[PDB]
Amino acid sequence: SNIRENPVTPFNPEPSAPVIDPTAYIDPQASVIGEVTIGANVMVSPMASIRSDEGMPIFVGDRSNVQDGVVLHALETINEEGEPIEDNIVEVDGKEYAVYIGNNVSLAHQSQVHGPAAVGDDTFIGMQAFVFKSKVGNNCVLEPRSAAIGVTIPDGRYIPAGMVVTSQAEADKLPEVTDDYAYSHTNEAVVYVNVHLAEGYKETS
Amino acid sequence: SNIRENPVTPFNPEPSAPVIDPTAYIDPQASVIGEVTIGANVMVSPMASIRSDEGMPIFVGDRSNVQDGVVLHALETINEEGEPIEDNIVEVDGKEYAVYIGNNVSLAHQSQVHGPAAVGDDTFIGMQAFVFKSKVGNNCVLEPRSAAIGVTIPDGRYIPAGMVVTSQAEADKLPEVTDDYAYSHTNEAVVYVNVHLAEGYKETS
Amino acid sequence: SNIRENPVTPFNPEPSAPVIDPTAYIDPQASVIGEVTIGANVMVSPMASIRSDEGMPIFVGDRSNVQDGVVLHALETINEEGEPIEDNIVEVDGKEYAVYIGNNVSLAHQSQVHGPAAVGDDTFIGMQAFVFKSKVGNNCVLEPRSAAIGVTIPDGRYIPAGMVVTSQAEADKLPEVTDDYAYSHTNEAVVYVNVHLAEGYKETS
Ligand SMILES: [Zn+2]
Ligand SMILES: [Zn+2]
Ligand SMILES: [Zn+2]
Repeated sequence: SNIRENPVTPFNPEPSAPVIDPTAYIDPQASVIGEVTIGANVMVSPMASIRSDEGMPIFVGDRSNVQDGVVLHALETINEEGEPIEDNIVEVDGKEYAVYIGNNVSLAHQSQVHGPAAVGDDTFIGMQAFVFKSKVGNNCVLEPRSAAIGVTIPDGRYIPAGMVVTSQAEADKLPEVTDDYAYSHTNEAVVYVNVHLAEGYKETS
Repeated sequence: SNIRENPVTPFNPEPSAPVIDPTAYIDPQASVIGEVTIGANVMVSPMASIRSDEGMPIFVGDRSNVQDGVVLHALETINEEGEPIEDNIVEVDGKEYAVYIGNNVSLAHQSQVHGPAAVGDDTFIGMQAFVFKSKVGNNCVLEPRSAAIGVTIPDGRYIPAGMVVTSQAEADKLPEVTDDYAYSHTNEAVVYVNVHLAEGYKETS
Repeated sequence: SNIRENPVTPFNPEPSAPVIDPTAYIDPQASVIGEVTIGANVMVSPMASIRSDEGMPIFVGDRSNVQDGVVLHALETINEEGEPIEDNIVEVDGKEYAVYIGNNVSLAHQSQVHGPAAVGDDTFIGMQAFVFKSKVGNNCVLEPRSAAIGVTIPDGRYIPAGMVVTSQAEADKLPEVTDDYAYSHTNEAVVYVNVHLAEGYKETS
């Protein structure tokens, strides 16, 4: 089976199985392992790997999409002695996650979000982009091949294609998404399409 | 099955199944979905995903290769109201495609070509490279980690490793492939090898 | 089966099957083909592809990990006329390999090491990083999105995130891993975790 429990290890005493909304579509060639929650109308495409086997949940909010070859994984959040590693946990609305993906988020082909990380609602994470140890705000755009490592990206900003942002001083001066910006409407279109693809693929299973 | 029809959606009234030349080899761990044409002697490796579920064909010409982890996908080419979105369609020799991959093209491991896009004959698309909203000419070389977004790359040019080309002014001044250039013979060698691998893998199936 | 022999071709007269230590865990959604040796306690994650079908061995040493979506492959090491192509072979301790991955090495999600290449013991190859025609020394760190092409990286150096190193003059001036460097202890932690995950996954198979 491609939907599986995580294994017992010294940093995971109890196996968890994924919690998947009945309206989500998980492609038979995707892999989803461990403590993962997947929301309504989510589409998970071929060759994606969502793997939560180091403690703490990976959460994927409603109407989000995880496209082909995307990887979601996270650093250990509980060490061998049962002690939570706080640096490796993100807090969102009073709850703790290893990776939090909000609602209406697009994780486009071959991107990767590696915990600890949070991605706010209505954000587009572009093809081959990378997010690690970062909080990306709502209504953001990571263009293809951009990356955010160790930073907070404020709401409504975009990172130009290929730019690797590693310092908060850079993240603070990112340009704003405006109506005339080339990717300002991209995520809404991708979400609309993927919500419809998820329902169409569900009707073939 | 790993070779599948696309689903019915408001931008796809009729499911299509892939058309695959009998001499092509599709690895059992690759995924090929929807309106896709694959030419003669093509090799499709493990973990590649070719997904044509948003309208319009993805075409992969003869003696081309789609290596491990490569993704081919495309933006919607017909909106909900049946109206073709012309910006998202490329024209090649009088026919319309979402993605056109020519003959003798190598899409090397983990690269991605996302429609609208066309890649001309005898071109090498290097490892982890990215092509989106671009036309790449014949006899080109995209070195590993290069990218072409929103541009036309003239015939016989190469993009140095890591360079992300987003403006036509840059694409126009790319260097030329000459006989002494390190990758000038790479594609011919890769095509020769992959045509032979496809036949060898076919003899094990 | 996801563990398979390579095919017969003019540059491979005899099929080889992988040699895998009984303590290694190969995920059912990984692919391992051909002349590959995998050492003790190695973890191979979903969607990884290790493909040795062009001649010469790919070796993965003990306690190493090959994470989700990683690709290992190599250029031809024997031409059609039986003649070894010496440029495409690396020598390690008196033996020849197409790709050599040492002991305690982490190949993190979506990275790629393409032969000819060697990676020394206790080295971390970061997420989405790329190594090709290079020798990476022991105790090195390739940060996420870095790349080494055509160079030798001395022992104990790191390549900052996003940096693409293509000339020996650059590789010679890379900074040194010191105790205060942010990734100085990353590999030891990742190895420890992955050795334990491999044993936990083995207990579920
Ligand atoms: Zn990880
Ligand atoms: Zn797409
Ligand atoms: Zn290769």
